[PDB]
Amino acid sequence: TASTGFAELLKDRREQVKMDHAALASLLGETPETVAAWENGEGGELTLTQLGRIAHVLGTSIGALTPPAGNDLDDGVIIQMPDERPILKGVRDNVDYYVYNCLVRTKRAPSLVPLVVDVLTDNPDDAKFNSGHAGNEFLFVLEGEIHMKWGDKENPKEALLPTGASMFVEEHVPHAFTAAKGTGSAKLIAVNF
Amino acid sequence: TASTGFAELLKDRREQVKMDHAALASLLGETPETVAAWENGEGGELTLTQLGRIAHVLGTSIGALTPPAGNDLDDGVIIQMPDERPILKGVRDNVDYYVYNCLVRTKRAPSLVPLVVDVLTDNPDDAKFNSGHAGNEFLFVLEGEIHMKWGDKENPKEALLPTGASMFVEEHVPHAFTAAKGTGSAKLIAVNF
Amino acid sequence: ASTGFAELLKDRREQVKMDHAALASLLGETPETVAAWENGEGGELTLTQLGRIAHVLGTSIGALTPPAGNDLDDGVIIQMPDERPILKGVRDNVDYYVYNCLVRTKRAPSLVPLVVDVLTDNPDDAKFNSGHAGNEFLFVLEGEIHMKWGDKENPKEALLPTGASMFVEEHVPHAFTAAKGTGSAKLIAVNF
Amino acid sequence: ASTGFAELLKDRREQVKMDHAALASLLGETPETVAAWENGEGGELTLTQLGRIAHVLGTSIGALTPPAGNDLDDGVIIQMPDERPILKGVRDNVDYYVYNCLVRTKRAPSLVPLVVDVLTDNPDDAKFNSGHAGNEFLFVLEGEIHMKWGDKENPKEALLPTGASMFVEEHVPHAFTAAKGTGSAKLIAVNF
Ligand SMILES: C[C@H](O)CP(=O)(O)O
Ligand SMILES: C[C@H](O)CP(=O)(O)O
Ligand SMILES: C[C@H](O)CP(=O)(O)O
Ligand SMILES: C[C@H](O)CP(=O)(O)O
Ligand SMILES: [Fe+2]
Ligand SMILES: [Fe+2]
Ligand SMILES: [Fe+2]
Ligand SMILES: [Fe+2]
Repeated sequence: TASTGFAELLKDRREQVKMDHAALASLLGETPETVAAWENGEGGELTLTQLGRIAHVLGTSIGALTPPAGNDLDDGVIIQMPDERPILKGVRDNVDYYVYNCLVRTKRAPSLVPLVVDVLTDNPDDAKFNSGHAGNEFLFVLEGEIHMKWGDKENPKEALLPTGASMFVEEHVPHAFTAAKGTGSAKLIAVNF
Repeated sequence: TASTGFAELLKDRREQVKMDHAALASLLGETPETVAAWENGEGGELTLTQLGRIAHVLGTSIGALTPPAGNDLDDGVIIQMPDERPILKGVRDNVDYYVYNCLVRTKRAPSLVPLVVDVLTDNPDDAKFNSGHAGNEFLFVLEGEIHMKWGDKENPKEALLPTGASMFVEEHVPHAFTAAKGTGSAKLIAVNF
Repeated sequence: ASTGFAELLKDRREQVKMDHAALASLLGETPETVAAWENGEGGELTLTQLGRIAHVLGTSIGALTPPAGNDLDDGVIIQMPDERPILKGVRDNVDYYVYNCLVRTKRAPSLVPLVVDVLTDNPDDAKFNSGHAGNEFLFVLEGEIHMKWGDKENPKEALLPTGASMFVEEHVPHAFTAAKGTGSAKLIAVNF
Repeated sequence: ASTGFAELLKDRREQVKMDHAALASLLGETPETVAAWENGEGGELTLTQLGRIAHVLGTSIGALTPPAGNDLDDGVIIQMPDERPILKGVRDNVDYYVYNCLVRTKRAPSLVPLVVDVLTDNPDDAKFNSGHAGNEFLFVLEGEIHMKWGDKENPKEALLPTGASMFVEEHVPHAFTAAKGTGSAKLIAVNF
């Protein structure tokens, strides 16, 4: 698969840049038989570094010589039951801030990371910001009331969101969440796409 | 804005294809002063058809001569309260099938269409399929139990999903939802991205 | 254009879950008017109106208008050396280049190939541009080329003979002239 | 490569909300091993292993390896006419083309420009390829070119003189030969 895809993309690329097994090999200090081996599907044990060397000589990246993520769908769909969710308890400055209940994901859409996030803290004065992250994020308040903070960590804008509120935070925008003051905790669905 | 952006992109494009006001005008049967007018920001009343003519002569599309959607965010975010959601009641074969409660949207991410969908029907035998649609869709069961159908309308695969189940349906894949048999109705959050 | 709009408009309207009435209300129009646009009767809408329609639909005019289109003869388009447009380029008052525009296609709008005649031959009076979108491949067709790039006040430079090839990343400003006192040179420039 | 992986691996791990222990468990590795990879010590991982790591992280090997890289001198790279690679292409047992490879760059991997010597001159024995990814711009450098394209058994054709330019959409199969009995011709081919 990785090995197979590599073999195909290696040949595709070698041929688009006008090299034969010899020129490529000569260029990489390998034997034509070796390079042919790789194109036969025997490149599985090539190291990350060697793959780098190969991509270099071929004027491209490892990515362009490796296959796409692959298909994990059943006739177009994938399902996840409520009790098979992976769980990570997020700590921020030695404080148990959030609990990430990871929802369904798919190799067909790598950037889709949907989550149910338990917001453990309920003291807006102590909101712990992140530094922003790549990818846009859609949020929805599943329950309780949320105190949202965003922008500059020292002088941030704020918003109090009741159950049912929907939000969007552009990529790289730093943000932090807590339950409404004294309400203990709240919950939300977060969709990174 | 539309007028302004057009003026800028028109000049950018005219210059990349090596035309002066005259050649372009001559080519479009207009006067150099007219074409200069458009590049001055006076193209606002140009019709869709005329824009088509212009894109054609310039060997490109209207899209490439018009500005991107624009920015509607407050320092990176946009919020929607639970009671300002637009509402459309979807009818399928003269049956009130779903109720779409549209959540927050943004011109910064045009393809993001998040929704809370009330699933009105509760008779799996009468599920009304759609023919599939562009764009991938993430689903989450907010409440009740959902009876999902997908694939061929005549011989579809099925799944019974309890509250908290998350799903993904690849683009173009036809699908239909109903509440679990006899349970009356269910609800879900649907995120098209 | 009208027909493309009609189809793309309907697709986008359904995408955001809007029926004719909903869209019409937001635009101050009537549902019948929206139905007509979706029926191919939108040709007379103005650039400003289209901008408003796109805004209401949370997208761009571009997402509602059709792609450039096709102008190929089964994947191919040709251009005879005598049927090509010419543009005499002048910079700061001097015939600097002459642009002989080669084949272009609606299927790849960004492809702008050209035979450029480098008219001047004094590298000291070389006249820079200020960079441009898109990368550019160049090949010295004839004569010798004196290339300058980067900061017009602190440029990197190179003397290139016939047959030399080069790549100029987008935005990087650059300038060319024939080798000092050699009259003129020629190059093929492919912007993609 | 090792350092790029290290950074991209950490970004992706956090993205899917996985700590070192979670990732290690899924891979049957120890958290210390994962921390080392994220510390730049992943150079010895195999193609197969990387494939497994990507799978577990719901993505591709490509999303975890760094971009091609930079090889430009302030946005520009040059190639003298004498420092270019050559590949003598043979089709069905006959020297058909000679490929004189022009400048390429890691900043635009798909750009493959070339001076191609069309060696044969019998359009009847024209030898097709089977189309290829990417579009291609062509310019007749010298002599007269006889172009064929489409279905090798039911082809469209055109006789092109020096200076003619053409565009061939991706996948469209094609073949070239010098005009009947004229020995050979030459063309610049830019795949982008
Ligand atoms: C809820 C938050 O969006 C989760 P984070 O991005 O801060 O990890
Ligand atoms: C819930 C469904 O996904 C809404 P539809 O795509 O059928 O309009
Ligand atoms: C030769 C140059 O590349 C043409 P310019 O981009 O300056 O228009
Ligand atoms: C001239 C041709 O375009 C080169 P080929 O693509 O057949 O390798
Ligand atoms: Fe976040
Ligand atoms: Fe749907
Ligand atoms: Fe240029
Ligand atoms: Fe080709």
